[PDB]
Amino acid sequence: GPGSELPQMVQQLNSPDQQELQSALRKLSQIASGGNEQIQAVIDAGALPALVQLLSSPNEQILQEALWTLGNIASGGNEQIQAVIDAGALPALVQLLSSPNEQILQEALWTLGNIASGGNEQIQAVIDAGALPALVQLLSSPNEQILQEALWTLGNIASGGNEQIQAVIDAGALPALVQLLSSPNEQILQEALWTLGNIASGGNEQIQAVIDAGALPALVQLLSSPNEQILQEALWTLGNIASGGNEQKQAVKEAGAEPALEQLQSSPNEKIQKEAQEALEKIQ
Repeated sequence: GPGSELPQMVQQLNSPDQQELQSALRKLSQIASGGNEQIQAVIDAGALPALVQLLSSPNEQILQEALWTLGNIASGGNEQIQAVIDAGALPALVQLLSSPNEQILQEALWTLGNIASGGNEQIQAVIDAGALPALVQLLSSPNEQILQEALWTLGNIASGGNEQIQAVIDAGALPALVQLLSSPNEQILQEALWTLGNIASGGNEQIQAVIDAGALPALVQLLSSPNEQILQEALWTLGNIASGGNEQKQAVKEAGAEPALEQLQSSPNEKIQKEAQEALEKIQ
């Protein structure tokens, strides 16, 4: 676009009129969706403060589009995620989790999910800003797109270190996640299994928490899914749980995993057939 495109957009973020504001937001989103180097160009131009400022907008539309812009920036490398955090976006994003506006909620979850796709300490900034209780509550949303986006944010957080895992457990996520294992929405099963498997990649007592929330029978049932991608996430999760100690192993046996796993030997998908064998030996 023109060589002077970026400074002009950044200056329009301080425009009195909504029409000019929205054009700058659409354009900055478009630039920031073209890879890390273009995101950094946007950051170096000074966009973050006016974007954060706009999270306090009275206007539904701008807030939504500002969130989307910020979301795109946070999809960059760790350095770029940290710049979003350093610009003070978190306290406002966390407040926006109590919003009853669905598009706003969806774009705030997206941004926080991206931030949580970072290093362990940007995961921890999200936790320290108080995001978890609200996030967990949204696993109960009737609106499956809010729900999908909350699960993806929790999953990213659960993919951190063991204290990240622990914080997810202490925020009360296990019962709502185990519940979502009954979901016939495949993207929700996929995200909930992935989140459970991340939590199950922790210590033994973290695995035991997953066991005690009653995950195993639904997990074993999902070994019969005709959807290969759900089959794949369930195996991976069950795989992580079987990687614990003796009583974690013992619980998976008790849950009937064995003929589900044997029955997966006859599978066409060699990745599936191998992993299946691996969890089979991997108990006892």
